[PDB]
Amino acid sequence: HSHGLFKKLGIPGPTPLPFLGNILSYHKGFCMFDMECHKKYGKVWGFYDGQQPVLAITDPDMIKTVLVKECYSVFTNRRPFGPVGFMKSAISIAEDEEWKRLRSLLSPTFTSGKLKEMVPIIAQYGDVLVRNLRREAETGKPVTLKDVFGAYSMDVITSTSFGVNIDSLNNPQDPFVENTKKFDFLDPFFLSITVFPFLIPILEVLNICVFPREVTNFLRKSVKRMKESRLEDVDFLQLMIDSQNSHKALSDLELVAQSIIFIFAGYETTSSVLSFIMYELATHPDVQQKLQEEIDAVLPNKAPPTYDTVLQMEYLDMVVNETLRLFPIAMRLERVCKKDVEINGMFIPKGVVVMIPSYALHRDPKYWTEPEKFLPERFSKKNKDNIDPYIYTPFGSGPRNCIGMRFALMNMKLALIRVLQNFSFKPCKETQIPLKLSLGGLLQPEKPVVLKVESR
Amino acid sequence: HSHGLFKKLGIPGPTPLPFLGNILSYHKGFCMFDMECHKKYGKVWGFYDGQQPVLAITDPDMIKTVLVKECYSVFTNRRPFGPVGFMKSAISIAEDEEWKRLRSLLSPTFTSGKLKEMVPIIAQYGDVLVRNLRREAETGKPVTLKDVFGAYSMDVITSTSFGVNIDSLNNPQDPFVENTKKFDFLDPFFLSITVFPFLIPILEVLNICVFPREVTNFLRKSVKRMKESRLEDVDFLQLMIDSQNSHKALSDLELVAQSIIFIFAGYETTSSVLSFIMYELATHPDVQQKLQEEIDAVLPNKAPPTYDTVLQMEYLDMVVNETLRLFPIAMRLERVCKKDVEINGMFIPKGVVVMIPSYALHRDPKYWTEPEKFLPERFSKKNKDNIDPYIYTPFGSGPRNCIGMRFALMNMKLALIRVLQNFSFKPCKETQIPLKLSLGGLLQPEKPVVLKVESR
Ligand code: HEM
Ligand code: HEM
Ligand SMILES: CC(C)(C)OC(=O)N[C@H](CSC[C@@H](Nc1ccccc1)C(=O)NCc1cccnc1)Cc1c[nH]c2ccccc12
Ligand SMILES: CC(C)(C)OC(=O)N[C@H](CSC[C@@H](Nc1ccccc1)C(=O)NCc1cccnc1)Cc1c[nH]c2ccccc12
Repeated sequence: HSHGLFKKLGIPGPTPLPFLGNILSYHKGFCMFDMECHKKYGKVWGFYDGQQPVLAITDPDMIKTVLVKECYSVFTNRRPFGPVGFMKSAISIAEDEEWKRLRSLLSPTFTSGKLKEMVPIIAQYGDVLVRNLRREAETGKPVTLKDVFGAYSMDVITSTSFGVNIDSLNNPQDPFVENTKKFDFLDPFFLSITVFPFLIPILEVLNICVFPREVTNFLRKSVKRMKESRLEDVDFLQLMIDSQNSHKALSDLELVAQSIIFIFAGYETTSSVLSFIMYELATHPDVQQKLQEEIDAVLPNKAPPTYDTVLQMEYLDMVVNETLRLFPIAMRLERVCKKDVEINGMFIPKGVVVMIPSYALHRDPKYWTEPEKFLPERFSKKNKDNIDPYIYTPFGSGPRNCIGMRFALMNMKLALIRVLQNFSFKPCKETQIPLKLSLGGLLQPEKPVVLKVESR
Repeated sequence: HSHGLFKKLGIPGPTPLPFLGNILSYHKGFCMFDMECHKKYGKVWGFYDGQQPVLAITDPDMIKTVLVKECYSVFTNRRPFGPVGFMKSAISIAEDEEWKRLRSLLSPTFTSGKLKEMVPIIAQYGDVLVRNLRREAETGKPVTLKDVFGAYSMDVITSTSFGVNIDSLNNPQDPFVENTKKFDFLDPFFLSITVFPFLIPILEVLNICVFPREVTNFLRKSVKRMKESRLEDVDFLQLMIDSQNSHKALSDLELVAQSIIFIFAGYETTSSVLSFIMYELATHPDVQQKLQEEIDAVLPNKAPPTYDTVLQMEYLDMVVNETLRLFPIAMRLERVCKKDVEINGMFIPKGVVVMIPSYALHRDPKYWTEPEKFLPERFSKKNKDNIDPYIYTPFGSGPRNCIGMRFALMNMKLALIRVLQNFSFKPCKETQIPLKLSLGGLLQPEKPVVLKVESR
């Protein structure tokens, strides 16, 4: 029906089947399709997620236009997603003037000023991590990183965001811990979404929420207790409540929505990435040692890390940066074109979803040498300059980039510094080498990362 | 020529003489003209500063529209002022997109976060004040407040904004001190401006600057030394340099311009107001004692004040608030209407300067009882609620309000707490009672405030 679009424009792509579009091509997962598409077709191509035209662009002047130059005018929202229900107000979801309000009202949550105030707390759980890690290191049992990293990152969220302090590895079943741990695209549901996006309004009317209709009701209330327990008697909720004291302040259920996408991401990104990094440290043993040295020449005597010294560790930075090059958990960035528009000499008509294929661009040999080896020296202050910030985009770019970037980078670095101060990480046999990525829809490993840990 | 405007609109006012407009009416100073005009004419009137129509509005729904609701759309800039030269870029001066850039790029200079970081410094000079005050208190010589307060506030600026630490009362002639101390409306010049505003372009072409063409050249350079002396080896300049590291960063001479209007205001407002307050404490002896008690029940043993406890002193707040009611150093707020527009049912045509007569409204019996007595209980948490924030406007309102409000309130409170911890202030004979305001163009006293100081 609407499949003629790129045939007209003179824009190339894979021919789309009726109804499906090009979705059968995701049997290899988004990343492989993107990569293949980049090389078969070059710098611009089109496909159809159902009847939804998606235009993939790989020019960094053009990417800059979409992510930064013309964000407010044309390319302000991401792809409609559903059913959400009361999570329509979550910032990552919200659109246009509702977004801009929330982004403003939630921006100073992550300033150098407030990020630095959170450092002492994100400390006390790095220590909890060591002790939970040493019990697995004096008992030579290979360690599922995501698990031990998960509970750590989880401990950081509840703390950085509500107060609630839990040894979540130890209290894996505390009511605040169950809820919070709780399929995403490429699975039985969202493929149907993309083929039956007309069926989304069906469920919105049904209180059916992708976020299960129960985890929400736990934290909706648990907040308005906390709300009514410190009021009256440092974290994200606190920082959000003071802000509803221009625009229109912050409504009550809008607060619970932003908390949820804060609890995710702080959990699943931070812990997912720390395992990609630790897998990389194990499989490239020289880098781990180089880092363990710098960690120690800044913080001698296994010294506890601080704000200013974490930004002082450069090899630490380069390692994180390079792990994210190889695993940009986002994979793609996306904005809905809201007007007939022409950027850098190309007509983009209304409603086209515009897509930047991060994962593919991070592995493009046209910009990276040996792009699949793990080469942390790419990010040296010698070579960091020669890197197009519109090709390397692990946090997006522009006014709709990741709001948690600074906190995310600091969360993970405070982990590694503590964790590399006391242990070293060797591979095991059941350790997956080389790591295989999930054929699914998420930048996650086929098999969880298991490594051997050793006390120093 | 253009004097028919309010005669048409059906808007009332004093009939304007040719060329002059209504300026001869300023022989009683703006405030008295505003007050008289409010009572002769009511809620809306017009006059002509030369050929410049000025519409004075006293309705707080309408004031809110002009200062907050429609700031960005219609009422975004203040009255053209000149000649300025390179001070065209100073934020208080700049217009529209240049302003909004600078206001954004200079906003997080004054956050709770950064304001709190400045508290320890604004301390060490409160102490310098005591010792400079005790030399005048063990030597019973009546004290010119503006002088001792001036050097204090001056000490705070150079410190809060560059580093340079001077005992300016002691070093009254240090090169950084002379410059920085350096007629404003109602004097031989600006009256000619308002009658010959066509002659402003004349001087702009002449490097003639109201800011003398020399003080600027001192600080322009003194900065690019400091710029090139900490780079590389907490204050306003530092906070401004890190910010040029969306929009278009911060250009180099734009930095010097914002520094100048920072050095003023931090000097002349802070010290001007502290003398209005201390004059008031002397002439109303009961309030001074009430305050000296609360200052001591928060900070016992002449304890040094801190951030959180300054916001804890409520009678301190009420006193400042009420002094500003009686002396709003601004007197008037103003915005240039940039479109034919209709707010709250009144046509305002392009180019009309829109004026809110703060001083008059703070003394309006229609909103204030005994509005001229000094009654600090007006601002009690019992009665503070019954106060239209669009009548009481010592810092303006809305997106173009005073950016230094929080710092100003905290600067002055840290002064009074220290100064009232060690001294009490009695009037003298040559002390002007009742204070007379300058017939001139500035909210300043006819005669400087002299009081008797006594050690405790
Ligand atoms: C390694 C950690 C993380 C990575 C790689 C990451 C990556 C991203 C990316 C690529 C985007 C979209 C950028 C764009 O569209 O241009 C994004 C958005 C976002 N991220 Fe993160 N993120 C991380 C962690 C976090 C954390 C800890 C938070 C904390 C709450 C957070 C909050 C958000 C939000 C709210 C958005 C939506 C931005 C918006 O739509 O306004 N992220 N993230
Ligand atoms: C008792 C102290 C002060 C009072 C009563 C005061 C009052 C005001 C008022 C009424 C305005 C205009 C508001 C409006 O147009 O709606 C203003 C503007 C401004 N004030 Fe203050 N002010 C004070 C101190 C300061 C201080 C210490 C600074 C520090 C640098 C400062 C910086 C500014 C700036 C930059 C503007 C221009 C705002 C703009 O045009 O964007 N002020 N002040
Ligand atoms: C942004 C549109 C409207 C197109 O659809 C999405 O909302 N997005 C998708 C689906 S639900 C996003 C939500 N997830 C979440 C999942 C379970 C429980 C609670 C929340 C979210 O905001 N998590 C924050 C986050 C995650 C990763 C990195 N940083 C921040 C997922 C998504 C993939 N990458 C993103 C980048 C930004 C925003 C969303 C996503
Ligand atoms: C705002 C327009 C463009 C209409 O003309 C002015 O720029 N304004 C007038 C004249 S020069 C403003 C400048 N003074 C200054 C004087 C000598 C040396 C350096 C700077 C300024 O910005 N000082 C900051 C300030 C002063 C008082 C309270 N807070 C902040 C003066 C003026 C009276 N009340 C204001 C309120 C806001 C901005 C300016 C003024």
